[PDB]
Amino acid sequence: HHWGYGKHNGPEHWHKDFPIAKGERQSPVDIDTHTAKYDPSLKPLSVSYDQATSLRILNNGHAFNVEFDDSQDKAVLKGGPLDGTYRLIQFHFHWGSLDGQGSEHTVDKKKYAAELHLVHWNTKYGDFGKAVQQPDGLAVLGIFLKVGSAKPGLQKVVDVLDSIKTKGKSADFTNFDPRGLLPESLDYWTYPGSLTTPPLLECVTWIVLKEPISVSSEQVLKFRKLNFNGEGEPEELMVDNWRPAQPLKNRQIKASFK
Ligand SMILES: O=C(Cc1nnn[nH]1)Nc1ccccc1
Ligand SMILES: [Zn+2]
Repeated sequence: HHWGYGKHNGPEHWHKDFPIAKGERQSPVDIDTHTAKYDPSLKPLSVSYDQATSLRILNNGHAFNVEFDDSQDKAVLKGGPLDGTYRLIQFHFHWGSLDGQGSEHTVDKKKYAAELHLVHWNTKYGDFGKAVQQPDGLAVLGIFLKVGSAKPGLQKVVDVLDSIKTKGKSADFTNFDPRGLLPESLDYWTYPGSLTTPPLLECVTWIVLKEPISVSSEQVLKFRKLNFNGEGEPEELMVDNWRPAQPLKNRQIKASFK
């Protein structure tokens, strides 16, 4: 009886195994655009993905992760609200059964069709496992997806999903350039939060881009053909793998833009 996104094991149940689910800095949250304050002291974000080395794509039963070589400072996030250097370890998405839901963060209660998370860890803690134990251990860059025009840089991802249909399957996924997943603008909102899956650790500086990327209906349809289940088990389509908005509590969302 492991955690997931079904009626019997979904987000409303997670607190039983992970009591931090009811903590003071849980993610995601609704971004109230009229309450978020422009902070003129934030910096431009520095996304340095020229030297990124993707390795593999894995269906973990919750989502699919595109994994990077994080054994040196190749693909790093710096600047914005961050102090020091955060190394890209993986990206993944959360998405819906239909285009009216799927994102984890919301914007004035609007849900996007999906949300991309590029997960990075603070190199001052030496490894990812040590970083998740610290309040400034991770930086997650979140990007909303809307359905419209195709995203050319997403198609290599879409076209490998047939090969990782079920839980525990992986495929070689070298030479993928994550720069092709970014919008034009790096304007962002930031706040202190958590991982949005168990273990829900309160170790993330969230950086959520204002500008969504457009993907095609055909692209997201292929996401929705993945399976939560393992090979040969009853089919459970991998859809609605998002945690809803959590209480903001004693937190301020800051905007990089006026
Ligand atoms: O990547 C996620 C999902 C997520 N968290 N925050 N946004 N997405 N979780 C996770 C990563 C490493 C180890 C344990 C859990
Ligand atoms: Zn995520």
